[PDB]
Amino acid sequence: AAAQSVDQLIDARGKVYFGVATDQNRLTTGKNAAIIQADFGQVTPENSMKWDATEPSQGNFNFAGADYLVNWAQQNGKLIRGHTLVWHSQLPSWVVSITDKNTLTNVMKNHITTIMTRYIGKIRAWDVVNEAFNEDGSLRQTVFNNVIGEDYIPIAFRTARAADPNAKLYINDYNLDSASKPKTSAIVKRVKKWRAAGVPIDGIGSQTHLSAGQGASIDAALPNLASAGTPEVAITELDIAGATSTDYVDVVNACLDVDSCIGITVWGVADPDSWRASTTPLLFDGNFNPKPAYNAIVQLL
Repeated sequence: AAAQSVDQLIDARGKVYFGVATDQNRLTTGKNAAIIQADFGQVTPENSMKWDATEPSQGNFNFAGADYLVNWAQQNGKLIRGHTLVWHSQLPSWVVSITDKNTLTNVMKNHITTIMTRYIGKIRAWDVVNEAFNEDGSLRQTVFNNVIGEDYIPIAFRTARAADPNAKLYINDYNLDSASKPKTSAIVKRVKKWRAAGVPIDGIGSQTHLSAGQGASIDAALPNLASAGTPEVAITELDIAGATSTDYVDVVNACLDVDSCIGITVWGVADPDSWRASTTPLLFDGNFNPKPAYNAIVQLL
C-alpha cells in the first residue's frame, strides 16, 4: 500500500471517492486487500455480479462471489458500484437463445429485480445498461434490442428504480473520450431524450480505457458528457496504456473541473492482473509498488 491515499485526497477536494475494480479472487491473494483498504474508498466487482456468474441457469441464482465482495466492502467502509445488469457479453446461452419478446422482458426484469433486491440500500450506484451503443452512435444490435426493441433501455431503468430507489442508476460505455467522437455526441443526445421522457437515468459512466497521450482529450470530453443534465457523471474503468502520469493527471483534472463528476474507478490494482496486462496500464506494478503516476496524482491533489 502507498502511504498516501488518493481516496482521502480527492475527498478533501470535494469528490465522493477514488476506487478500484476487484473480487474475491484478488482480495484473497497478494497485497490487493491491504492496498484497497489503505488507498481507495470504493470497489466495483470485476466479474462476480455479471449475468454468467449470478444466473448461470434460469432461476438458479449464484451469489457466493457477489456476497463476499459486498460483505467485505461494508466491513471495510468501501462504497460499492454494482456492475452490470444488462449487457450482451458474459451472457449465458439460455438468455441469448430466446426470441419471444414477453419471455425475454420478464427474464430481464426478474434478473434486475433479484440482484438489486438482495443488496438493496448497500450499493451506491449500478451500471444498469452496459455498452448499448455502436461506434457510429446507433444502438448496438444485441438480443435485447433485437427481441424487445428500443424500449428495453427504459424498461431496464424503470425496473431498477423500483427495485432500489436509493441507488444511482447509470448507463455505462467506452470510447466517450473525445468530444468529437460520433459515440460521445450520440449518448449525450439520447440520454437527454430519455430523461425528457421520464426515464430514471441518474448518471453517465465513461469507462475511459485510454491509449497513451489520450488523456488531454478527456479535459474537453467530460464537460460535454456532463451537459446531458444527469445528476452525476463518473470515470468508471480507467486504465491507460503505458500509464504515463501526464495522461492520469489529465483525467483526474477533468473530473475536478466538472462539478457533477463524483469520482473515479481504476480497472484493477496491479499491472499483471489487468485485462490488458501487456500495456502495464495501472497504478501499481507487478511487485505491488506504487508507480510514478500514483505519486503524480497524489501531488496534484
